[PDB]
Amino acid sequence: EHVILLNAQGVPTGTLEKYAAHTADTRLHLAFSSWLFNAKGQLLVTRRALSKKAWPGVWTNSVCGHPQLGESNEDAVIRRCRYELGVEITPPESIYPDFRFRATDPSGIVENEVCPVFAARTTSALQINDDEVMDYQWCDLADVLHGIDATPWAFSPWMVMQATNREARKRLSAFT
Amino acid sequence: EHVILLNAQGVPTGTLEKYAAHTADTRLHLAFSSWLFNAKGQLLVTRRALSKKAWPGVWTNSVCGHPQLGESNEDAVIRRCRYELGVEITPPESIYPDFRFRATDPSGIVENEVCPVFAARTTSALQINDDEVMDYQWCDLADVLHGIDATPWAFSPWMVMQATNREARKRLSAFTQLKL
Ligand SMILES: C[C@@H](CO)CCOP(=O)(O)OP(=O)(O)O
Ligand SMILES: C[C@H](CO)CCOP(=O)(O)OP(=O)(O)O
Ligand SMILES: [Mg+2]
Ligand SMILES: [Mg+2]
Ligand SMILES: [Mn+2]
Ligand SMILES: [Mn+2]
Repeated sequence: EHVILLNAQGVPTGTLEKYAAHTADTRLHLAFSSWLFNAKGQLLVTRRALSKKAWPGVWTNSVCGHPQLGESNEDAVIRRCRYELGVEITPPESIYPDFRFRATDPSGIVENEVCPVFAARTTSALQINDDEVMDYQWCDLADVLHGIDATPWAFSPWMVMQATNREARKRLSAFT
Repeated sequence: EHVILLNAQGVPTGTLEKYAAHTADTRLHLAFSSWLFNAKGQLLVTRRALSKKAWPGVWTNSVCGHPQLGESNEDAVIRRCRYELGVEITPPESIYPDFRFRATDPSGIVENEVCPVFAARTTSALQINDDEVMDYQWCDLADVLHGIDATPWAFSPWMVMQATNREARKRLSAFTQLKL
């Protein structure tokens, strides 16, 4: 498994092993972020396993990942939903297509990503992969947004950035 | 290091090495929890280190610990503030002396404690201890209380429980006053 390095423009220029790619000096690459809601309109929020290299133990939006060469964003989402959460989903829909960010985690591990954001509805029950998720909570978007507005530090930095993007917030608010 | 074992009532019966005491079947023991405010009245929120046996990587209030043999709870508070956060404090105030809590953490570790709660002001800069604390933030109490209300599952259960105790909460609020 790998990540896709991107030049100043979003042009793929090569790849790196996924583990070896996230360091104190992580280089720009391709990723995705996805927010999942069940049939009742609840948002799935997850807590990253303690073994994740970047932001271990941190509360975040439902599923995040790294598309592989030749893979569409939507397929990557479906893939990681299955892999991390054993869940089937409806076709992922665009909510923040130009999201990009760089941040540093408490141990100094950096993420540096072009990271289009999506949303989808689950169509099956979760089956948790504890190598990836250590905890999770089905909740009302509205409460999650309040939490994010009041104590952003309690959540991953990119979760906060996405939720406080005016357009992306409107679009998520329509999934409930 | 040890914990002080308490019987079915909060009466001490002996001691037990710290690590070995905290398992999936933790016996009742003495502990403390403290809420620290800077001069400006901001609350110090901290994140437990990933190496903590119980609730690693979790956001919680300022500092918690285990008094040792012959130690006042207040002394214990002063000591862990120094050890965990390197910080000097004013005399800790008792804000919830009867707090008691039992709970299992995300991997099955149990805390079962008599845990009086205190509040105090910091009087020095921080020197965070990375083997204890992996991250922190200085916050306005109102915000913290609003996040706890909106998403309580994102913080330690004992922070939520203490924060929603009416008397405790009013003490916390009193410490938000700016003090030179
Ligand atoms: C209320 C309990 C835990 O919730 C107090 C325990 O404090 P800890 O920090 O977990 O213990 P210690 O500081 O002694 O390692
Ligand atoms: C974190 C960037 C954007 O948020 C995407 C990567 O999310 P990860 O969960 O770290 O991806 P992976 O599951 O492949 O480890
Ligand atoms: Mg992921
Ligand atoms: Mg402690
Ligand atoms: Mn990445
Ligand atoms: Mn204990």
